[PDB]
Amino acid sequence: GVGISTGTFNNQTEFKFLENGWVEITANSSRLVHLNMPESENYRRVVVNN
Amino acid sequence: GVGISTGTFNNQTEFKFLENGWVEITANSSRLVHLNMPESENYRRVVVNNMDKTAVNGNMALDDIHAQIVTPWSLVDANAWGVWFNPGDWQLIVNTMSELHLVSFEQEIFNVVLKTVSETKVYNNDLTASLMVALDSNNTMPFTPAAMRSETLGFYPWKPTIPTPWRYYFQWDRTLIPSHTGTSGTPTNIYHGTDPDDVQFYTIENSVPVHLLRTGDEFATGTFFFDCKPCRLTHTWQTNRALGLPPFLNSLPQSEGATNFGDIGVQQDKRRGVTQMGNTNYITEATIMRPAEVGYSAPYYSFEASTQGPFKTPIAAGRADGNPRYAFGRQHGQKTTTTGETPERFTYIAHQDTGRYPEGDWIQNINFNLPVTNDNVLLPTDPIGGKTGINYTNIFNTYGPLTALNNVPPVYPNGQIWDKEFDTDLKPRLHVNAPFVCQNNCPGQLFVKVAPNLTNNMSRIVTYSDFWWKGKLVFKAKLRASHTWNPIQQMSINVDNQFNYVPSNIGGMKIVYEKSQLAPRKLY
Amino acid sequence: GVGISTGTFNNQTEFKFLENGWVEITANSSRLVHLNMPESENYRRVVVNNMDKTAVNGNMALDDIHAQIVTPWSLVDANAWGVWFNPGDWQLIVNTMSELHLVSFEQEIFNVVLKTVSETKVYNNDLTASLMVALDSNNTMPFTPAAMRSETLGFYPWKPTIPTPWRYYFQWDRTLIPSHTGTSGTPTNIYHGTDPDDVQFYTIENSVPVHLLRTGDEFATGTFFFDCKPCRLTHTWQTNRALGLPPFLNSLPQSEGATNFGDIGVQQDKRRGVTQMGNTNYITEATIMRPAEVGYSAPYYSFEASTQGPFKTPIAAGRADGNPRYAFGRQHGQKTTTTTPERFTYIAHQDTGRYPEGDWIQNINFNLPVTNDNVLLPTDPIGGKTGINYTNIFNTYGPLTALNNVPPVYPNGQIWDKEFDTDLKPRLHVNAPFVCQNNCPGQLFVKVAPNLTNEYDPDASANMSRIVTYSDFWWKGKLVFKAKLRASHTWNPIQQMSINVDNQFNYVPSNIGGMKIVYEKSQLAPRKLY
Repeated sequence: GVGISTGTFNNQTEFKFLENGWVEITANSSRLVHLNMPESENYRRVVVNN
Repeated sequence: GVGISTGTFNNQTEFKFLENGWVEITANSSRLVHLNMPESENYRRVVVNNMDKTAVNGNMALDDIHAQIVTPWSLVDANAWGVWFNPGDWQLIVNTMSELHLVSFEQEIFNVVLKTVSETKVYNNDLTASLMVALDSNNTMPFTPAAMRSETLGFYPWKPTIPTPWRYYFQWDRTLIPSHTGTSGTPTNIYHGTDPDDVQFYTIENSVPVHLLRTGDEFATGTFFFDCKPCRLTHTWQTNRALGLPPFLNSLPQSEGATNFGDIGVQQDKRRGVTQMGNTNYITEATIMRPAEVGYSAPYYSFEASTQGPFKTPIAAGRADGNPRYAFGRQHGQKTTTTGETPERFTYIAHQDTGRYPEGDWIQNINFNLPVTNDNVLLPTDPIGGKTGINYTNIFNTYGPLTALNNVPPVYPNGQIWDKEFDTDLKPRLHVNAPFVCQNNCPGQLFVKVAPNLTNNMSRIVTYSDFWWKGKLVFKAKLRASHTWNPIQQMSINVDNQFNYVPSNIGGMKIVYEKSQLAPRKLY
Repeated sequence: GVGISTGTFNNQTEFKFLENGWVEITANSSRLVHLNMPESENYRRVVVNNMDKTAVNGNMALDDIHAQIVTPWSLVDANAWGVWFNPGDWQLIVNTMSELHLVSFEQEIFNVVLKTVSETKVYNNDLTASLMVALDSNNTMPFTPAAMRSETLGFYPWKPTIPTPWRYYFQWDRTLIPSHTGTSGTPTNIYHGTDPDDVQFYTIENSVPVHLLRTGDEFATGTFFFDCKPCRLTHTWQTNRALGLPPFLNSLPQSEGATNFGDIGVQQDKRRGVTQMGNTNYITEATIMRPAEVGYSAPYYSFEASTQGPFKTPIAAGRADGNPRYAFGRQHGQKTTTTTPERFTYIAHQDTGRYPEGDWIQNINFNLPVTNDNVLLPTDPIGGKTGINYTNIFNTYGPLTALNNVPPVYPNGQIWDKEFDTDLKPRLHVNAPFVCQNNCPGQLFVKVAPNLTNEYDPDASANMSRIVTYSDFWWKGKLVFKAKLRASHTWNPIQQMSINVDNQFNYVPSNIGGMKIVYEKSQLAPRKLY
């Protein structure tokens, strides 16, 4: 619903050590992404000519 | 069979990884050991004396009187870091691992060679005579770690080495009434002989096992297992000033720069918090209570006559004083092609902040007026006992129930690895000699001597022996995890120290010293 | 029995026939090896700098400036063709086999004996001290093939041999700005030093386990198993001109004779075919499309510089440039009873070469009797320098190039080589017919142990006092090949290698016991490209 959160922020890096000298690097990353509405809703075809 | 060989020359540190991020480090090390026959085949109690040197009033510290029993046996001692690890291997331990354990240890001797000299000079083998070897398995003999005298086994695999001729202490008593230079009279500085109640001597024949090796035999020690607690390869920076919650800053800086400091808004006498200062309302970061104490002050460099004899008081941590002051020779890291006889020296200035800075300490009286007047405060500038050169920090001691100390850091390549706990009832909290200390027991020394080569001191054929030593010291260590945003300090080759880790054009080599506890640790 | 051999000497070549024309060739080989104790017991970081010879203007190519770690160890390297085959078996192989697989390989050491000298010189045995032997099974150590320097084991089975004193390069940095004789001043020519990031000092003791052999015991290797692609003992002759269907002749010759050439009937602009030239109507053998390109032009005698100084660009093929020149000694095929190296240059049948004096480029317009301004010939000075034409700076390597792997060279040619541990790997190596796909066999390192005197102490700055000592041991190896027998598809005979009147005296020994092994071609028979 509106008031129930739907995930967990996480940015840990976890180093799990396996046998025979291998390391599984679990790189997590999380960002708050801000997004404005588009400038114009139409697909445009624009030529740059300097 | 005499001809067939008896072992394999190995020197590989081998890394085997395990579950949960542990690494089993198997340090194989092995050398050629050379040994000439003893000067005489009998023990000899000896008393050494430098009465002429310490006779001059002022030379307290040069007192070198002692008594020892020169012994035909020679000591093979591998208890030093440089014996087992090369510099790159040491980098791979210190940079990557976080804590270290001792696991197991064995020694074998193999490919025994015995040689005889005849007058030019001619060298001939001798299969009739034999090499004598004895392992104190039960820790009967006194423990004599050769690292403290820089006489352990050679650190370079490709150079042969010799064992130290064994010696151990004989009971002695003496006294000095120390006095400064220019004292009006000679001090009482007389030797007192020996107390017969505490004399000991260690015979071998029917009491201790001994083995005889001809060319073809192999002496193999069993696999000892240690019981030591982990040595930690990280250092703590947090002094008592850097514990607990800092104050909340009401006036934070703006516009950047070095001079734009922060400010605590609330005045000093209006502060909130807790202080162990019953009659003072000022809660400052000096006066604010902390959970405990780290490190401790202790005296240094002054003595007075009493019953205990001469001694050199050890201190657990340092800011020079407290830091160790290693000196050592060509076999143990000095440039092998150097001439002369001066040893190379360094001072291990450890990364720990648990030391003390005496120049900043002070005492002030109980009433605590803030702009303290001269009579009400004791400084290091004050003479104590009238002598200008001594101040109140020289005699001070803040050891109490609240102190917290780290163990001694490991020192590569000259540092001792393990040592034995004392037999007393109240054991010492830590040892300055080595990082690991054996609780119950850890192996007595392996002794070696050449048998008498008599006519088929007592007459003997000029005889000397060479033999390949091998050992395997197993460690268990935990790989580190990155907790901070920022990187840590790591050992690295650079342009300044490039040539320290590579042979010269005429074959010279050296092993410079490297810090052990590089990474920081969260204390509290 | 200590005095009775721990193993048997062998050099006999065993041929065994499998189904479908396969054959297994076991080249058994054994050599007596003489080994003197090292001049020094320590590793030495030696730097060579022939500034005296290089500093003169125009001697840029004579740059020997380098650094290397001189070790107290020595290397037993059997990686050369002459070590394993005599001229008879190589002759039979190259005359009867079409393909050659490198299959397996093993070594062992046997009949080790260790001697010492006393003082006239009196030689004594010492059964108590040890020879030091190590095999780098994991290929930890740098791969240093001795065939390049001609320091492999001797090819003659009956003479003694010595192993090469082993060394490896150590990183240096150097600049040498080129100059010509008559340059206005001294160019920049200095030795920078070494960089800290690239320092690598290996040691045998720390890397590989060292076996301490004595008389009455042995070291033997588990047999290595190769997986290399087959070398081919047949050359391909067809350049691009001889690829595809020829044109049809409307006028076949009416009578036999050298001067009675045939003639194409159709005018060159009116023929039929496919040409890769959009604006040209002439269909000619030079202009007609072919499936791909055979061989490639590359800049010849071009020297390129990097951190470690200038070096020559290798070329995969040749026509005098490109073809390899060897210089070898008495152990490796020089006439033994002679008292400079002996030399040859392998003018192989592989073809895929180029003839630089025949190349040209002309303008895209293709005015057919091409004027001077519209063609650049090999006679034109590039950069005003009359000796350097365009082919010196010309590269035609492209997606359409097709090349053949290098020939084997008997007796001095290397057999195998180590694949580079770079991400992108070369298509071929120009110094071995086989390249190990993941690992080569380990290098066998040998050393006489320190035979000390009673005077030794470590604190002395002087070198340790050692008794004069050497050792003598016999090496053995067993190399297994696999090969395909050829077939007579072609009517006419092929150029088989055989003894003739001129070359007959090279095989037999001289009256004073001297011998030689002459160089022998490998890819004799021809082969289709298409």
